[PDB]
Amino acid sequence: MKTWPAPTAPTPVRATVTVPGSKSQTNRALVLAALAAAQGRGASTISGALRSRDTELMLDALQTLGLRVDGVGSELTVSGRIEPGPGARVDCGLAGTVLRFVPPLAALGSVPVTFDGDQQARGRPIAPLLDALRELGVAVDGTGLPFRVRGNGSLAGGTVAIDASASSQFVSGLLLSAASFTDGLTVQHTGSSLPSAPHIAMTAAMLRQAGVDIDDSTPNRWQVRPGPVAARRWDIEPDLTNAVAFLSAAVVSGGTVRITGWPRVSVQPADHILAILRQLNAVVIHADSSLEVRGPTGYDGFDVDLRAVGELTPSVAALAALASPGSVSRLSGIAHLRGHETDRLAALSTEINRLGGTCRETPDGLVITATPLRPGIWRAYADHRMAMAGAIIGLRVAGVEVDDIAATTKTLPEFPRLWAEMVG
Ligand SMILES: C[C@](O[C@@H]1CC(C(=O)O)=C[C@@H](OP(=O)(O)O)[C@H]1O)(OP(=O)(O)O)C(=O)O
Repeated sequence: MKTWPAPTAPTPVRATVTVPGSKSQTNRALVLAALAAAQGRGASTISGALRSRDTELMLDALQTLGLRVDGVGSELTVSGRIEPGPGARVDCGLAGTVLRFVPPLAALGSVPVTFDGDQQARGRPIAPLLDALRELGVAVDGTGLPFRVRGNGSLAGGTVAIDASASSQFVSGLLLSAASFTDGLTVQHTGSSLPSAPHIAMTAAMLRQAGVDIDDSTPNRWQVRPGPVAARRWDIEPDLTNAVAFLSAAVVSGGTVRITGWPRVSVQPADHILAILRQLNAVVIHADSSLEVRGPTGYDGFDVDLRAVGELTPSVAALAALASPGSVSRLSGIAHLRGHETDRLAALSTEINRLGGTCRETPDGLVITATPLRPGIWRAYADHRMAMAGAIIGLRVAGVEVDDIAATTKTLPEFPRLWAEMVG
């Protein structure tokens, strides 16, 4: 595979960028649309849907269970029922949302369904949620990929305790299907350190938009009542995590970058995102339904807690590496990143140090000292965000090439084109 040269920016970047739909919201809409259909309420449409490897693994996942998902561009329609055929086998790829959101759904079928995924996916947390499904009535063969959900046409539900410190999607995947369990579901997260609060909140907000009743008034506890899932039309927002990679270009170059269609009120963590950018003295303005960020002429080291927004770590580490010479930056709250797509703290540390930088893994994060970097080969580890972080570095360091820019297809197949167009 040839490498991808990251274009430099010897002058301030100036651009207007459109990023496609949110991955998290798209895959939640598809699951909720499948439950509505399976319950007999009809077809649903998702407008502004992201088309990417992660959402294609989700819809093929639904098609393996018996549903029908149509559409050619960003408009997808879900219909049919759950009714897996003999030998049914879901390919999870490296998509955590499929690995975590679809086995509960599968418990509604009365046929066996295998789950499998990439070799790299078998190293990601899954056992605690499989135990929970067992405690709820479901026969499950195996405690990791590949495993089998031998459903019985329905699922009693009830109450269940789970340690979700490793991934918030253990809660989301349980909450998304709870409305079709006989008794509904009460879920209790045991212990502490529950990462990615905004994504559990995303699930709760979208469940309510589908008319489901969920009680989240007590931290670490969720109660969902059994009831209908509504057939409705979903409108998908731009992906704000991917927008941060383009915004990062304004920040490091002293430039200006605008994002079209930025939601004024979102189901995503927009508030956390804009604060972080302003921590570095970027000027952030809302204008034209677009968000404009103006980078500072320079910035120093920063301390930032990423517990609620861990998927920002690859782009924010790159920003930290490009701060003024000798700046020290500390990224915290992200031990669970040791189990993402790749172990993101080990990988970021390796690739920054390869470029002559200074990044040290900590028990919950990274400490990074800005130092002159040199050319090299930035490795992606099959991870869309490692790849974009390589692109951010390259804006300010000649000679950087990402080995596998096609890794970006997980959530942004058109990144190379969009990125060229911005820097141009
Ligand atoms: C990691 C990633 O994104 C995640 C998306 C997700 C969700 O429910 O939609 C919740 C979080 O997971 P966790 O609590 O396990 O950190 C996010 O970090 O992708 P993934 O769906 O393959 O796990 C990503 O975009 O980087």
